[PDB]
Amino acid sequence: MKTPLVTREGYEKLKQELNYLWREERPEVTKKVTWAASLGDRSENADYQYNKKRLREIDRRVRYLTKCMENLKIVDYSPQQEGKVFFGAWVEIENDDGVTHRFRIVGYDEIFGRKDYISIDSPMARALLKKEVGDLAVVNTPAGEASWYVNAIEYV
Repeated sequence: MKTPLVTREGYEKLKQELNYLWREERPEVTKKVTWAASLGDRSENADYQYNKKRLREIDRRVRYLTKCMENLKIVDYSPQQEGKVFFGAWVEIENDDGVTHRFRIVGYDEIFGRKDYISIDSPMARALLKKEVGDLAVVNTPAGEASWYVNAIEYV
């Protein structure tokens, strides 16, 4: 349920974050918690407490990111082996009443609505994983029963 593969692009980000976190926001957060204490009482002060949390949360991701950088795996792959869906592949799919929605498959670690918003350890990513330019893919979930048609695969 935890997958190491990560795009080259996505890698740059993870690095970027740890950078922004340790060099740019840790300074900001620690600085406020400072004044907070100088300013007064611990409980009634909401900013002393809020900032303590964001700093606990901040150093937390700092920890996670750091380890995922070393254990993550990059998938530098271009158009040569194409046709089949597997990774970093922008896929288009169809619904009978007309539901059309795009998506490229990339890892959960760093996915946001920015580059591609589908993780590989995901149902759709599983069904659609390796299927030709026009197969009939299925997906199941609690109330979710679903049929989809693979339209086009674009790797760029």
